[PDB]
Amino acid sequence: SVSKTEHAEINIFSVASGHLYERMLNIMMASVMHHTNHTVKFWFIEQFLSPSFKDFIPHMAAEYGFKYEMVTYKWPHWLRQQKEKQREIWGYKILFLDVLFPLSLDKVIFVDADQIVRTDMYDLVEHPLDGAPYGFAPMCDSRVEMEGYRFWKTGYWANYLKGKPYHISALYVVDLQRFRELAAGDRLRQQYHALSADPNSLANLDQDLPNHMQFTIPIATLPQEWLWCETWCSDETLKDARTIDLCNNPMTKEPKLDRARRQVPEWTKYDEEIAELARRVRE
Ligand SMILES: *[C@@H]1O[C@H](CO)[C@@H](O[C@@H]2O[C@H](CO)[C@@H](O[C@@H]3O[C@H](CO)[C@@H](O)[C@H](O)[C@@H]3O)[C@H](O)[C@H]2NC(C)=O)[C@H](O)[C@H]1NC(C)=O
Ligand SMILES: O=c1ccn([C@@H]2O[C@H](COP(=O)(O)OP(=O)(O)O[C@H]3O[C@H](CO)[C@@H](O)[C@H](O)[C@H]3O)[C@@H](O)[C@H]2O)c(=O)[nH]1
Ligand SMILES: Oc1ccc(CN2CCOCC2)c2cccnc12
Ligand SMILES: [Ca+2]
Repeated sequence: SVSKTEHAEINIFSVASGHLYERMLNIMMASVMHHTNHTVKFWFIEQFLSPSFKDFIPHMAAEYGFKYEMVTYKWPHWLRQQKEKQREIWGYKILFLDVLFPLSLDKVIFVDADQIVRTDMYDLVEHPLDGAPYGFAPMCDSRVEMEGYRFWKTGYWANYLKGKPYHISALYVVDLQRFRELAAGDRLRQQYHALSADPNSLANLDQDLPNHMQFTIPIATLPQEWLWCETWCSDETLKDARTIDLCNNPMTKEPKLDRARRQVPEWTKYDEEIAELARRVRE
């Protein structure tokens, strides 16, 4: 149990760029802590964060009882860069899983900055991966009225997948030991570097890459309840949702904070609690 003592029982990493995504990142962290008594450590992709966020994180850590660490990893010069900040951030989620964390960490979970956690994240740590270096929840099929927007159900993806699930990259558990054993980081970087020579390829960089590689870098398909997003998932399955992603709805184009307040009743509770912690530190 070197990993649990040197780090924590639950290790979550996330990426956030912008005050809005940093405001949601604090909410995500509070939601994790309200649903677990296991030790938690949050790991942040440091260079995207504002100076205010990095100043506030020790206050969140002391109030909620978690450890944290800033990871500053530099994009290798050989590896095809991303001009768009959104795509650069996606690259940080999926391309460096073997080099961002210390070798003494055996497991890490990516949880999106805009997520609301309603479960003990140690259940994901304990989830059997059957030898897969990582596990992702599938994209919901349950909201039948959104079938026209499920690009992965027809065209190039339906032919490529051969019936395999097209997984959502909002949440994923990485068994770092197995990822290292399989050199999945080196292989993901190489396939990304070859694929990205075509600027039309990997439209959803962080999502398309592990879905493309799932025949050779296995994905343990997580239970559907691990990731619920209103765009693709039915209202009836929300009560089972372990975590919620505020994923974009191509039909309604509803703003981010509106989706948060409308779908998640405890969202303002976390937002106000974190704002109350900020006014308590300020005075
Ligand atoms: C984190 O740890 C706390 C403290 O152990 C957990 O709270 C405890 O949860 C149990 C299970 O619900 C409670 O026991 C039961 O409580 C009900 C309601 O009073 C009572 O009718 C039953 O007879 C039984 O005693 C326990 O009271 C409660 N303790 C406190 C201080 O709230 C909490 O559930 C843990 N959270 C996680 C995510 O593990
Ligand atoms: O830190 C961030 C993240 C996103 N955005 C912007 O927000 C917009 C929409 O992105 P986002 O809110 O991330 O969309 P989601 O639908 O929530 O993203 C889903 O789909 C992405 C891949 O397409 C995955 O990376 C996510 O985990 C998954 O939730 C874009 O302009 C992003 O550049 C930011 O400004 N800052
Ligand atoms: O490795 C791949 C990369 C990109 C795409 C297409 N993208 C552009 C439109 O949105 C979906 C993702 C693929 C489609 C099918 C199979 N493999 C793919
Ligand atoms: Ca999201």
